[PDB]
Amino acid sequence: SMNPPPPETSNPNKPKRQTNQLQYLLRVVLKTLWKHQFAWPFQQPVDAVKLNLPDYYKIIKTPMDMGTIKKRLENNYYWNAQECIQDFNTMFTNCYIYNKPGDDIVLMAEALEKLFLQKINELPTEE
Ligand SMILES: CCn1cnc2c1c(=O)[nH]c(=O)n2C[C@H]1CC[C@H](CNS(=O)(=O)c2ccc(OC3CCOCC3)c(F)c2)CC1
Repeated sequence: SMNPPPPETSNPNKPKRQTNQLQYLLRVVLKTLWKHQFAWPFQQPVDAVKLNLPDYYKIIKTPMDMGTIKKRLENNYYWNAQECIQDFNTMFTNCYIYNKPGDDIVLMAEALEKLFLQKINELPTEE
């Protein structure tokens, strides 16, 4: 089958902004999760062909991955922290929807989500 095009990371028609919360999401949250030994399956869009994940894009219609989030933060794509947090939550939810409970990738996502929630607990107030 074919993969879909990846999510956009910049759009010249969408307003762009940098806030200190978004800078924390890039410099602290994303960086912490990215280096985690479990992060690699989440660093790029699912290539369903090459991963032989059957029906991935029949089931997952809102794909999201940390590479996309990283590029969106780097391009000031998000207007607020809620939009960025939603993308992390979509990434985790997709993994929990497509995969069987107790699969290794689910346990990996749960570990990353636990760390994510730890880092978001200390999100700074807006400056
Ligand atoms: C997220 C999108 N995506 C990308 N690849 C995807 C998916 C998707 O949604 N479902 C998919 O199936 N895949 C393929 C898999 C293939 C296997 C790969 C893990 N292999 S591993 O790094 O060698 C490894 C790590 C940790 C292990 O054990 C610990 C023990 C306690 O806690 C955590 C587990 C372990 F035994 C083996 C994980 C992706």
